[PDB]
Amino acid sequence: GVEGEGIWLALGTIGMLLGMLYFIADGLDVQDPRQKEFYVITILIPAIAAASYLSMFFGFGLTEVSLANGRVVDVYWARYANWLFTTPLLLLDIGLLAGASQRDIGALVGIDAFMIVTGLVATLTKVVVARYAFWTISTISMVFLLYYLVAVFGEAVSDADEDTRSTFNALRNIILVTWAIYPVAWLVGTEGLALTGLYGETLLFMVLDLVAKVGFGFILLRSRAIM
Ligand SMILES: *C/C=C(C)/C=C/C=C(C)/C=C/C1=C(C)CCCC1(C)C
Repeated sequence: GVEGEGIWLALGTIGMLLGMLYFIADGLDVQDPRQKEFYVITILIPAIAAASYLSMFFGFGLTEVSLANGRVVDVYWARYANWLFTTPLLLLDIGLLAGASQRDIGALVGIDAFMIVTGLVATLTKVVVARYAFWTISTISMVFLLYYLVAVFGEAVSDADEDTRSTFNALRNIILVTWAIYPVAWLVGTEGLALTGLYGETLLFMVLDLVAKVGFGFILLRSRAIM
């Protein structure tokens, strides 16, 4: 544990609200249907995240887990429900942009669900070796996620014009750079090796989420590529 983390839950919440509020204000002049499909998907992401963050702020979706070890971890489980719904949407979004087939997006969200699910079990087990084991398999599968991202979506976008290739790189980079830190944050946070407390791990996830979501969706929506 180590409380006071709710300040990150509050600022996280409102950043989502603001990002979501902005995308609406910006998607007001929108015209082509496909562009509109992008706006629903993008605005859907911090929406869900904000509801998730609001529940955590009000203390819902918290849960204590006494480890075999003896230690007890306060674990925010709403977080993993958040990720369950939100990550297949960022994948869909970048996927649509890349012009990847639903077969390919679907295969990528298939391994995303496994990653977030096994991450959830690692967070919740009492047996501490199994925490680290399910952590290992989760990040293994995140590496295949990242591989098929750069290669399957990458190959789909190679036929596309310069600006949807440059937009897709900008988004591919964000995912690579920011999704890769999530499992290290789990590791050094209280859920893993506990180098930081609950307060600093929370801070970390909050920052990562805002750029995975508002930063990401900002770049997508604001782009000559989608009109
Ligand atoms: C907006 C939320 C996002 C982009 C969440 C991304 C989540 C991950 C990249 C999760 C990674 C994890 C592992 C690779 C295993 C260790 C535990 C997890 C769930 C943190």
